[PDB]
Amino acid sequence: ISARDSVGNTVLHALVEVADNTVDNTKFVTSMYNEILILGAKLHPTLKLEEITNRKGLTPLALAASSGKIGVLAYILQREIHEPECRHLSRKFTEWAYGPVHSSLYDLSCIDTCEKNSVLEVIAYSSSETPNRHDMLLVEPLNRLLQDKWDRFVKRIFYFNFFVYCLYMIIFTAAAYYRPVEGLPPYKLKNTVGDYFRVTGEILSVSGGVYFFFRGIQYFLQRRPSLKSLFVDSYSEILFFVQSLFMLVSVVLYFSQRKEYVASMVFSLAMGWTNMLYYTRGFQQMGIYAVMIEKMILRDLCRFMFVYLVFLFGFSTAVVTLIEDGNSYNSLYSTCLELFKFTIGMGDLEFTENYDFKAVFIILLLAYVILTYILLLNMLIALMGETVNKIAQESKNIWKLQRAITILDTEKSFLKCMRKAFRSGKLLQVGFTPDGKDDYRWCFRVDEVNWTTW
Amino acid sequence: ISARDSVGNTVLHALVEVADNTVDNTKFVTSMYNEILILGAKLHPTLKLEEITNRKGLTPLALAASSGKIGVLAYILQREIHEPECRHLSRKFTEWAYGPVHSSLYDLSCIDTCEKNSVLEVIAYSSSETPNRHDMLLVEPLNRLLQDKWDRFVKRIFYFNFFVYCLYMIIFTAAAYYRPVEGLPPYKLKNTVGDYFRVTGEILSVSGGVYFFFRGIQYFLQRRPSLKSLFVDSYSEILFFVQSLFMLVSVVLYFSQRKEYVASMVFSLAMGWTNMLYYTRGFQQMGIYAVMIEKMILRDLCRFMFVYLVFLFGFSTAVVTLIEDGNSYNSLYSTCLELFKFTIGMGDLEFTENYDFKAVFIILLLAYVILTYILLLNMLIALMGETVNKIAQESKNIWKLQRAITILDTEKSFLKCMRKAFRSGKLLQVGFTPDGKDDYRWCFRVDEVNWTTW
Amino acid sequence: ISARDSVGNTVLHALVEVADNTVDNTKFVTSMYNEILILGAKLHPTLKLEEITNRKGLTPLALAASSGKIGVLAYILQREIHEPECRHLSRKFTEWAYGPVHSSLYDLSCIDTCEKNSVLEVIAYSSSETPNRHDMLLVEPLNRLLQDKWDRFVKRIFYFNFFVYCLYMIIFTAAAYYRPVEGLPPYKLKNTVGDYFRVTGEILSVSGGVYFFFRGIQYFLQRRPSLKSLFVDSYSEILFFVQSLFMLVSVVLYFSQRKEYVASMVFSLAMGWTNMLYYTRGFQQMGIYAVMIEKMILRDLCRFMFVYLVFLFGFSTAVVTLIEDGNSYNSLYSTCLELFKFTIGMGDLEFTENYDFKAVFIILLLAYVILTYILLLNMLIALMGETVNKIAQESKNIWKLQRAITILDTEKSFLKCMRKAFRSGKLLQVGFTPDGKDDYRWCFRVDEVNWTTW
Amino acid sequence: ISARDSVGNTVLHALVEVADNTVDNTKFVTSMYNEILILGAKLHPTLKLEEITNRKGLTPLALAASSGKIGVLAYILQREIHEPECRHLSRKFTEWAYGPVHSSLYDLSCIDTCEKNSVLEVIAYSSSETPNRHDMLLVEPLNRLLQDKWDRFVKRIFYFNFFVYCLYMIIFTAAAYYRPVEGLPPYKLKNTVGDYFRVTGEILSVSGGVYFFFRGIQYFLQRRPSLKSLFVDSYSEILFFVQSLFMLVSVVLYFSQRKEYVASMVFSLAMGWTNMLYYTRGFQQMGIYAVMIEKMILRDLCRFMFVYLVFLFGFSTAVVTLIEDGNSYNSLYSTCLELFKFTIGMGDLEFTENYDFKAVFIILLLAYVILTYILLLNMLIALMGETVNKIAQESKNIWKLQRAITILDTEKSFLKCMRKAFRSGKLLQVGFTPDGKDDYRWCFRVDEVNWTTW
Repeated sequence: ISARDSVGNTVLHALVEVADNTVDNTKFVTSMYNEILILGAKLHPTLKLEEITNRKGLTPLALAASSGKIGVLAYILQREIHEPECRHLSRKFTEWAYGPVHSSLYDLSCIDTCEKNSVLEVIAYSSSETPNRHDMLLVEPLNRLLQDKWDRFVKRIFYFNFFVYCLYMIIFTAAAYYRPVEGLPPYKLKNTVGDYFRVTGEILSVSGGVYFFFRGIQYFLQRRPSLKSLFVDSYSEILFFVQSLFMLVSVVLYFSQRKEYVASMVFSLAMGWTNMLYYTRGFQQMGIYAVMIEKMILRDLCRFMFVYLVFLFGFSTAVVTLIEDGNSYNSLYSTCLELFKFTIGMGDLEFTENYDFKAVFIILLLAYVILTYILLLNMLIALMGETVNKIAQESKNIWKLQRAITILDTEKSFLKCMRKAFRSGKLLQVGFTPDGKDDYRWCFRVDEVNWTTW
Repeated sequence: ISARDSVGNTVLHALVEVADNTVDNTKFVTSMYNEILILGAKLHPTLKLEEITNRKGLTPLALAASSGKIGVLAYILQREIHEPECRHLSRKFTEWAYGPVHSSLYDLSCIDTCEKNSVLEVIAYSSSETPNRHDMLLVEPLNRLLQDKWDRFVKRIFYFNFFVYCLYMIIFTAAAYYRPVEGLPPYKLKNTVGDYFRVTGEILSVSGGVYFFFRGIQYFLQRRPSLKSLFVDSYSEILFFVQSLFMLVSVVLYFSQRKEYVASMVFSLAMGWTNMLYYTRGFQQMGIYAVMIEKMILRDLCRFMFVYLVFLFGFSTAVVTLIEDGNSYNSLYSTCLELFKFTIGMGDLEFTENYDFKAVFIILLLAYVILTYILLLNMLIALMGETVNKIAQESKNIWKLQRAITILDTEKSFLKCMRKAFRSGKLLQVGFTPDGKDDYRWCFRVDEVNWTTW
Repeated sequence: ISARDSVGNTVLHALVEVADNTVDNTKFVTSMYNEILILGAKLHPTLKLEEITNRKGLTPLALAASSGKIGVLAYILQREIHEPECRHLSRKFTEWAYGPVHSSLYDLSCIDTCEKNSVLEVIAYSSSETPNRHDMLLVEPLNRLLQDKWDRFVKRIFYFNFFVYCLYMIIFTAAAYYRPVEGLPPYKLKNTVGDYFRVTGEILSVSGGVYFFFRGIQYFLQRRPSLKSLFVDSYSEILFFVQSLFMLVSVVLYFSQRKEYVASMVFSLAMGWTNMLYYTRGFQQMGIYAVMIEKMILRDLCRFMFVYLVFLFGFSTAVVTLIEDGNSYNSLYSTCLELFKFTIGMGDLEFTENYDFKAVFIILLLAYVILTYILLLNMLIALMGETVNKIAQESKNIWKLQRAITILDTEKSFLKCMRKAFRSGKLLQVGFTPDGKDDYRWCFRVDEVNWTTW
Repeated sequence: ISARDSVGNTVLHALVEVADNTVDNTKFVTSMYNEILILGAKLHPTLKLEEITNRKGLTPLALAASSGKIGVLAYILQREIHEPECRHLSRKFTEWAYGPVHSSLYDLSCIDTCEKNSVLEVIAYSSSETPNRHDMLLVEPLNRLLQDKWDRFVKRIFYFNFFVYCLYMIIFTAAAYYRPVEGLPPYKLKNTVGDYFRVTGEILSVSGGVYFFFRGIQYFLQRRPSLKSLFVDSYSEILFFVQSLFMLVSVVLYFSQRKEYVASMVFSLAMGWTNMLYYTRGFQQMGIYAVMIEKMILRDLCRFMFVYLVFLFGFSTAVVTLIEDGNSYNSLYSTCLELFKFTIGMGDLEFTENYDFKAVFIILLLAYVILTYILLLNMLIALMGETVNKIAQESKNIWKLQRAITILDTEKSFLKCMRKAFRSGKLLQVGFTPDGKDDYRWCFRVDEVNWTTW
């Protein structure tokens, strides 16, 4: 029963690799897993079948979590076995019942603190290849465990980080606003107190930038994201890293006596403020709003802007060719800009007279207006409405993932401050092992009231 | 059966405190209440079990109404007991039936005029802690009772108050429009007739302001609203009070020879006109429209404006920093205003040339335009659509609450004019008490036709 | 069985007055009507029970049609009685069946040509008091009968009228465009050919105007609409009449040597062109579009414009009061206009500097912008979306009514050209009356294929 | 059983002509077809009943495909007959089953390569008279066959054509941008290298134009589209042809020494760029987007623009008539343009003062603004939203059709390069004909896993 194949998969691992998350498949695989587990316990009480690992080091539970098999994962996490001969195999227990009320216990053996591959760590840190990682956290124990971790200690840390980032952005804004304008950099210091404050702000800004640089580096090293996972998943890390890059380039140009550094700085500044939006994930409504913003950017703007740019460039080339210029609108950039103005409600239908045929010019402009302003923009609004109607629940699930990742990252960072002081659940005696010893587990109690059962 | 616990709750009070408004819980609690009531009546006909009150003075009916237990409340209000031995316990009666037609009577023992805690008074005057106070008024007797009170006498009073407020606002507008401009206040009177009219208008405006001041004071004293209930529920009272405050401050500044009083006055003026919207609750369609307006303000604008202000401030700081100024757009206020203009369709992409790098400026502006004008605003429209699709019935229920509160407040104010002349239902003989005396109750007849029963 | 009450209602009339269009009520009343009819036919074959009329002259069928009882009407129109003893009472017949195919006949006794109160005439010419007159025409015979009348002869007449109105509007436009400008009216004629054409156009325009005047008069006389039905139902008749009134007033002023006549004329002109939209009811898609336009105007614009005008007037009064003027924006009309400009995307936030406090002015303007431009307009778009989602089928039904009214009016007008040449259905022998004579009826054949029955 | 009627239809053809795609009709016709086929095979094994063709040359399968009978077509393509006596009549086979897995084979006898009327060719090349040609391709074999053809060889060809068209458009743009401006055409050549490049670009542009001209010609000849099918179906072919026409006219005018050629050229240029959108059908998301664009143009813009133009012309005539002009706004074109500006957010409410009555002018303008800007445009947005909600699946199906047509056209064009090298499926032995010989067919294998059957 403990035999391993070439890859190291055991019968349990094989069942897990089989499942495709179909209802019939899920029921059949769960039944087969339960039967095999019970039979093995009857045959070999001493041996542990779930502890066995494949060549990759993944247990059946971790394998199901990594592979996206929500049905098998849900079955395992909530497994209950009422057989007196083998109750140790179950993960879910009823501590007591006061009639309508009931108190249950969950195991957390490798949900939270498992040394190598914790299930939570595995789900949050996935690469999106899995079909459904958003719905995985919805199972009963994980959701409540994460919320407990959030309400206990991570919320205050997140709020502190948000406050610090706000301060940093304010310092950067003030320092950039009062930059010197006379001469070339670097600028000589003065005994003026305001100059000392300005220099202090500059130094703090640079320090924050290099800090974000190194944090992005360590994220890349630690998470070893794939190229796709780099493009599709880690948007915030990339944005913060790019902001830091702009700052560092600004420093380089500043000490290289070039004046272009301002450019870099301003971009960084702008992006910084936008990146404040990252902190909307500590709040449910605003986090869901920001998820919606992300989805709209990815889908609707991308499509609309492809088409709009095609049309704009075509009509701009036509208009510029028509123009003779015999002021100076005979430029592609100027004409593209003048036609873009129609989109923000500031279009002049008479922005030049340097042409030989007025009807052609007018016709082209009105075709452009009808195609972009009256059709494409309102069409975009419609599509946004459809998408909003569609992504009500996916946005909440993605927000829950984002918060979970935040929780895990914070909990890792503050190992030194508290390695195991903030540990979830409590150590409780559950029963007796068939060997006769006590059974002590790190359980997570839940209270549930059922009127129907009585 | 009449025994009381430490808090004073009786078995009925305990059942009421138990209910959570679940279907199974509701059915079980209603059955238990009916069984206990019948058994008690059989055991102790003389004693009254519902009259007993807890330490707080709340009866089971008032307790259910206050706590938001719609199921128990609905059961009690429409209780019918066909047992010949105990029919007095029922609240709903059939006066007669002409075949398809039937005439029923409701009791109104403490629905309307109950001295201490009337159920209507209790529901309307709630603090929103209850899960569902909007659906409570939907029960059969209360809805029809409120509509009868509205159609009988309160509608004319509401219309009169609306007319008077319109006149007041017109007087205030005319008086403010023709204010003196030469010198400092106070302004010396003249024998000109127009000046007498102006002074008359000023005095009437001040009187209205102080009246609203005192009305807000008495509302606060009487309703003793909690801090939350002050923030979340009493928007109109706050708005009228603030308008009065602006007027009073204007008077103070006017007699203090300061010229700033105009500022205060205009704000009051503006708010006054907006507060006219409060009178859309006498009309169903417009009241529901105004409820929708409230909800949109609370949710969609708040979220949108958070995000929009973040983006605007960031890009404004970036643009201002880029600007050198070597007119005078090198100000944060001016740049924020110029960028806000893009939002109302009046943005100039060439509002300054005092910069060293044009590409940076152009890129920043177009990023701002794409992020706010093309994404956020249309996104907002989409979200408004979703919300509208969602709040069709909640808005009607909230309007019904607003009208109910108006009815109760009016009915209280005009006690002197008619303490009990306008009382709902009529005194009718229903049957005979088990003691053999007549049973006289203030009943509210209803007519209902049922073809199925025959 | 033929006895009449004080109002003249017979048992059938009484049943009809009973029905409330509930499913149980409908089934029970239909069953009772059928039983009473069969029993009466058995008792008194010679007498006719449906022919009997109440004091008002309305038969049970016409009474049901007028009162809005769709269930009873549908039962009567499609009544089939397979009893050999009494088959004459049925209105629907099967001429033959070729297996899957079947051919049915409908009676049309008083659906189309009934002298006093034809059912079609009665439904189309209703006053909207009936709960559902839109769904009435959906019954099987009436829909197909109306479509036959449309496809046979009325479509060409409608197209001809549309062409003539287009010509009239073109003549009016051309004549008004080339009006004289030198002096006061009336203008002396000239031998110039263009002047003769201009005068011809003027005369034709006046003739069309007086024609529409008299047509509106005769409509009012004939239809005797109630005050409500005048306000709520006959929009097109009112609009055409008002256009004619403007034209006639223009003539009066023109021969009264006043120059103001132009004003009147232009209004008429404008309304004329808009009234061309009336001819979108000959086409399904455009007719439904125009119905939607009507509904939006009635509901969404009305509500929005109430609120918007309140806000605009309030903020305009505030701004005007703030202004000192020590150009000349110190007018209520100018300020209201400048603030309305914000709504069409042309608002200037710096349209005056004649004030003492800039912060107050700016704050007021931005409050106005946020309340009207960012909330109310987008809110309106959302509400329009909800309404569109709601009125998909009602618009089609209302279009069908509009077309039906057009058909009836046309068919009445052209009695002289063809009194009975264009009559629907054909005279066919159906069977034998119990007296033994032939049964000849004006039937309307239909073909229907049913695979299930076989 | 093989007897033919006057038109040549056999009993199978008659059944096919009978079907109306109703569920009961579909089941009954499929059962009758199967019974007749089995009985005929039992009676006449040697004869082939499906091979028989009507006078038009269409077999029952091709007849069903052409006529739009999706039910019969689906039955035939997936027919399975497990009777040992006659298994040859079936089209769908199970090669093997490994438990949960199964491998099926489809016949492709005349789905792909049938000489005269291939089913795929027939469905793609339809004239839209059929009720549902979009859903036809959804059947199991055709969808997978088309996707295989796409993934195998046509995708690269499509990408190559897209690249070539992009290059052509770039060459045309560059050549047109640098056109000579001094004198009249034709322009004398110069030894300047840039002039040689310009001439090369001109020649290549003309060659592309004449190529598209001839391709449109051959399409018209080959497909022999009907007048309707020309108006309703072949939009892209028409657009490319019109672009070529503009180019050719430009050449004609250029060598005719006329200067107007530029006009033609620019139009062609513009349309060229827009026609790049045709290549969005190689990508699913963008193809569906472009289908939505098409539908919106056809429905919503058409209706909106009818109504909007009516209103604009009416109010423009009114305003122009009011104007006296005693600059020069007394023109219909200028006034129509100024009023259209209100639509793109650039309307001036004070664009002239040459009138005698200001109130009339203001009233007309505000009526126009309210009717077009506040009602019609937002109404349009709402309608777009409804349409988007409605056409989610139809757009995907139409995209699949467009891609299928592209596949077929490409596969026809490259017959010379590979007549039968790229043929779908493979030749496999299926069984034995009743004559005892082998049965070899061009089958298309599919793999399907079913857990329920086991």
